[PDB]
Amino acid sequence: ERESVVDFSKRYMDYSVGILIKKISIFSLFAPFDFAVWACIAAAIP
Amino acid sequence: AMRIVMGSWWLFTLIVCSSYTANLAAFLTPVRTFQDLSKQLEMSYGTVRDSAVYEYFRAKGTNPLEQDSTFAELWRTISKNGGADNCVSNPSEGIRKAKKGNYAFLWDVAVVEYAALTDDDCSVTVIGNSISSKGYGIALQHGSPYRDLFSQRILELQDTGDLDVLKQKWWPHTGRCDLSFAGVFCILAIGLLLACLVAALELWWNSN
Amino acid sequence: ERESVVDFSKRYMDYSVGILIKKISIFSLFAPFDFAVWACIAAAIPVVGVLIFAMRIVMGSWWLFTLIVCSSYTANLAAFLTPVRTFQDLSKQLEMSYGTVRDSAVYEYFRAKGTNPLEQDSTFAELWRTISKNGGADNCVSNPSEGIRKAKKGNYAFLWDVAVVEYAALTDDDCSVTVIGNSISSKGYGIALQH
Amino acid sequence: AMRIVMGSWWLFTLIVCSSYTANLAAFLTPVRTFQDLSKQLEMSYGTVRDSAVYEYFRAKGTNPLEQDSTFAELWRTISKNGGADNCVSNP
Amino acid sequence: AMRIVMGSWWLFTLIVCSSYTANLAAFLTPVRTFQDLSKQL
Amino acid sequence: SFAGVFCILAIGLLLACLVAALELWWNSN
Repeated sequence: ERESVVDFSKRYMDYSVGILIKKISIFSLFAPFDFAVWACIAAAIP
Repeated sequence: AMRIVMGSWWLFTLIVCSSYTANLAAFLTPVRTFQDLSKQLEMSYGTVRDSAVYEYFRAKGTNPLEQDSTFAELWRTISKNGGADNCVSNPSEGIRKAKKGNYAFLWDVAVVEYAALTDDDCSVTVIGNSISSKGYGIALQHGSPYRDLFSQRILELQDTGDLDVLKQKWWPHTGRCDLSFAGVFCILAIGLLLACLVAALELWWNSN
Repeated sequence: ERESVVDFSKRYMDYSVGILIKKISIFSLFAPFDFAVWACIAAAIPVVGVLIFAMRIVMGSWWLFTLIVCSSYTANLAAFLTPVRTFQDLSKQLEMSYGTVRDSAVYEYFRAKGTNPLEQDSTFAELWRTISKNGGADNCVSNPSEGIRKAKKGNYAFLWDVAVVEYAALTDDDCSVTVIGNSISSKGYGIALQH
Repeated sequence: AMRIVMGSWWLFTLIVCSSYTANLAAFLTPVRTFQDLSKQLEMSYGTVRDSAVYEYFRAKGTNPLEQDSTFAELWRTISKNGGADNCVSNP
Repeated sequence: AMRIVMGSWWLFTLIVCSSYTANLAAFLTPVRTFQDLSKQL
Repeated sequence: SFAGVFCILAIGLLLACLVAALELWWNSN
């Protein structure tokens, strides 16, 4: 609409939209199976 | 003889111990989305209602004839309740609500450029976007003859890049913030405990 | 220079250039770690192998009956991740010897982008050195005819402005090479007027 | 003596690589898909144009207040050329 | 003669090792009873 | 599931029968 009422200088750049989001070891082995039942294996071989 | 039979039982124990260790370490491949069409499946965005970022892709949400489908999907994702309980008033409201909610805030690139550097904790991340949405302009009244030589001075320094060079100046671009191994170490001190007990038994039986 | 003689008006498009005709291994073993973990494993055993003088060290040897298991998991998944990886223009900036349209603004502007340390994204002085072969006197094209003339055979690339890419790949029956991701805005195509 | 050391403990790693090759292929593994919104992620759906639900799911494609994200995308699946292409005119 | 005799164990084991490693993975990849006929017990 | 069983079955019977034809003939010699 403002084109019809006033003139405009030319581009320096183009508009683009922006997006902001928020920001190997044995821990891999030892999270999904618990350390206590990791220790349970040392009982039957006794 | 029958020494062997019960030892054949501690087999399948360790078979299962092989097996669970084999399996679930594979399954670990929590966000894997880096673009707009990627971040479609990530619930809501955070925006300003009835805004220039809103109404433009609202208008592209009323364009049904092309199969882009990134846009109107997310638009009617946030057009629920007529836009109510989807949006904020100003982007000053969307800072911590994006930080403490399911929103990814959507705005100009250069604003988010500024907003990323202004986090002491630096707990944010911008993702890329290279699109042909709009341009930028500056108004001047009819009969003001300044337009051509203004844009001469625009196209000179943009074709020498100097406008973005000064944008690199007052806004830095190199990033203000930034932008297996355990078991082999684990056996080391265990072996050092071994050699400790060896020298312990060395002086133990030197004394014996 | 064209504005200094005649009036313009706003743009509509972008532009690009290049050369266009047509077009199970060990590495996936190495995908989570590689090339030095295979070296770090080689040091623990000789240390105990000079640590001779009985049962006691071998628990570190039966520790391999646990360690190698970790190695025994770490492969295979790489197949789920997906020849040549043409994935960027910067991936082309490692590939030596490509050229493009001479005697032109695209011949000009990345050598003009090649004169600032502040503007260098480590892509375009590289790219001027990429086209710098044969003194420039044999790297360059001038036509889509020259594009079909100059080979894709050699460490080369796929680029033009998309309207001619959509033209040429349609005239070809292959859809042979993939285009790069690139958005350019310093010049482009608009509509000129008169003062 | 010592060649038989390393060629054996190489064949070790080789057959281990075979074990990976061996188990690997069965694991991506008649159709796994039984309904739309995932059949709408499948190649080549069309149907009879100018039906009643051709109009109704078009109108639900202009219903953002109530939507299950299937019908508007199943709509634009077949709404190409204003609905013209890949839409059949008889049984 | 007897390399055919002693040799079997590992060669045969391959079927088993591939077997349990085959069905290993996809274990992890009212909520099972859905029908009215499912409810009858 | 089931299709790898009879193969290694009858192969295991097969090389068994090859040595079975071998040994009684060499015992006859």
